[PDB]
Amino acid sequence: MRALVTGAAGFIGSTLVDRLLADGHSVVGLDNFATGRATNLEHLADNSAHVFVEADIVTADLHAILEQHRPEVVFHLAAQIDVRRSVADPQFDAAVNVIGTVRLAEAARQTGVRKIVHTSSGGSIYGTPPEYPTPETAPTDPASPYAAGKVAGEIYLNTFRHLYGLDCSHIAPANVYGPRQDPHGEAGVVAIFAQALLSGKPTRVFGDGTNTRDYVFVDDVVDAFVRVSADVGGGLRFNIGTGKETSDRQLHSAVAAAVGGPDDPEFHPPRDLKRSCLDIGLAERVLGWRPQIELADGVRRTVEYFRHKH
Amino acid sequence: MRALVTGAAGFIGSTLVDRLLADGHSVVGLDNFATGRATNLEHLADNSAHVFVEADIVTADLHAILEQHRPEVVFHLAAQIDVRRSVADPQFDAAVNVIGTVRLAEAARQTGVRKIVHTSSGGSIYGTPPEYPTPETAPTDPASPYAAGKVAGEIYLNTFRHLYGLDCSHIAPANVYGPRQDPHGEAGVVAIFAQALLSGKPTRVFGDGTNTRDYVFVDDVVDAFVRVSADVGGGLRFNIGTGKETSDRQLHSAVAAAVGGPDDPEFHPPRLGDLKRSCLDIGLAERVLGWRPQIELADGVRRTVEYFRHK
Ligand SMILES: NC(=O)c1ccc[n+]([C@@H]2O[C@H](COP(=O)([O-])OP(=O)(O)OC[C@H]3O[C@@H](n4cnc5c(N)ncnc54)[C@H](O)[C@@H]3O)[C@@H](O)[C@H]2O)c1
Ligand SMILES: NC(=O)c1ccc[n+]([C@@H]2O[C@H](COP(=O)([O-])OP(=O)(O)OC[C@H]3O[C@@H](n4cnc5c(N)ncnc54)[C@H](O)[C@@H]3O)[C@@H](O)[C@H]2O)c1
Repeated sequence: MRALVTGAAGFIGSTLVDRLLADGHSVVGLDNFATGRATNLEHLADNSAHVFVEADIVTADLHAILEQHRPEVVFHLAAQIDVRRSVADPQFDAAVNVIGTVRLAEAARQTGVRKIVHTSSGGSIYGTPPEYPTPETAPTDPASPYAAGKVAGEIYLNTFRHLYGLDCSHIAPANVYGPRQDPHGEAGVVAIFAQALLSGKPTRVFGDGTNTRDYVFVDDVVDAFVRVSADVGGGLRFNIGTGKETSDRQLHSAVAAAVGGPDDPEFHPPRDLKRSCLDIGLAERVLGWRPQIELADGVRRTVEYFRHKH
Repeated sequence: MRALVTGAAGFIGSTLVDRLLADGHSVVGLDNFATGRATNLEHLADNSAHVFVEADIVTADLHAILEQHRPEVVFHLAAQIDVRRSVADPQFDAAVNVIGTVRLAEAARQTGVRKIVHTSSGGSIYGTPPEYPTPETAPTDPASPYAAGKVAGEIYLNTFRHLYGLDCSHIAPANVYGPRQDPHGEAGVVAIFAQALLSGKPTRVFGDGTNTRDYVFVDDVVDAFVRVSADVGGGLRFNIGTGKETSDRQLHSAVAAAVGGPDDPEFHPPRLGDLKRSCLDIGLAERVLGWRPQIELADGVRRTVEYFRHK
């Protein structure tokens, strides 16, 4: 197929690009390098099945771009990703995550795109639900502008599906980690620990360390994107996680084990959600998707990546 | 109370201003005149409890405005309201209805505002619901960009409620009609029909006239805004309607009967985004708020016709 990936210069985006190319697709990458990195895509310099477009989804002529490249599927991973930044500037977050998505859908419905695969946020859209692991049927209850914008994006895409029959599905990842993750933000805690411990710099667990997340390896997430790109799961969100809860403290230990040396983090005052754990049954039933990579193994893979960057 | 009403130059907005003033409140109106009119407010030139601010919610310094006026409640009625334009330009619609709401909430949480009363869209947010009349517990399933932005608005306000304790409630009216409604607008059919038939000009329905809406008089809607402004219904939406369905065709007949003359609308192609049926369950507003609509359609239609006769 012809694929276009927004946020292609990013962690998950560049990984998806690699997978799509490996599957024999042509891939157009799109990014404004808000948080992305040229080094994430540099290996594709002489790959003729890949084309890169520098564009800001907020202001670029997405109509002209999609008219030119005629993607069959648009994989939408471009977003303002930082929860804290979304609180400091909800307008900016909403412009990128809501307006950006709307502009893309409006362009795609006019240019013969079959499907948009949106990226939601499994870790934040549910707020604090009464069910863990959390199924997609649980009500959204966003507690940050970031989370609200992700929900709004889902809803707008569902709307375009009604209006025009532009298909859509929402990939809602838990806590994604792995090679290429930027050691920054509360998202990149695996990267932060790996880089710091490898350096022998201090590491900080914010709170008593009991807070839990659902850690899913980037390759598993990418495979979900590929699966859902088909004519399946229309207008549906898919939780993409492992359905296992790992405490902040336990995560440190897993990274410490991989790195070697001391497992002795600093404990800081609490900064946020106490638990996150996704029910991944729908993805199995509908897409045949299961995560392949368990935490200890994934962390070793991730630490291996950071070893060579250090 | 110190109130601020966005969309104050508009149809429902100017009516709400009047009601709040009558109840003895201090009122700041705010509007950019996108679809509103200075003439909707001109009777307030010498009203000493009202001040007007010309401002765009998308671009103005709302922080500064709220900092000055310190409203306790913000009644948020400013919006792009045309479904057809929302289809033609979903970006602009989202800018006014989502970004505008976000900017207001961000300003409000910093300026000691107690509560924002949002205006959702009872008519459109449910899309095609599982049952009629439709309760608030029915899932949202917007089928136009306009409807999507309203849903998105509710969600962001709920979020700010969680984040900051900036209280909110969502008034979700059905088909609002009455004096001051734009007679050249999109779907304000009472106003469109009243003005046109009074003038002996053509009238149109979009589709085969069978589509139903739930027609609720502006004065009743405004009452709901006032009730909900207190410490009640935090985080909740309230359907504001009558729970009675009137077809486009029946609506036209009602107006023509009041006006006199022919009852013969043109049938045009249906509009992208329009729903077949709309009818709100208003049980929650009745129990929680004590709200009930007083004005029946025939009565309201007469009140509207007379407004357009003399204007
Ligand atoms: N990493 C996680 O744990 C996680 C989990 C759930 C959701 N997500 C979502 O996955 C997607 C990918 O995030 P990531 O972890 O790879 O982070 P990332 O920052 O590496 O990727 C986001 C990319 O989007 C680009 N981008 C941002 N604003 C843009 C704009 N206006 N125009 C064009 N490109 C723009 C950035 O430059 C960057 O390359 C995002 O939508 C994010 O919200 C990530
Ligand atoms: N009339 C109905 O049947 C109905 C039904 C349900 C919901 N609503 C909602 O009720 C509210 C009032 O609508 P109405 O029927 O009075 O229509 P209206 O057009 O008369 O009122 C909307 C007002 O908002 C103002 N406005 C628009 N964009 C603005 C911006 N960027 N900055 C500042 N002001 C801006 C307009 O100039 C206008 O005065 C809207 O939120 C609408 O979506 C109306």
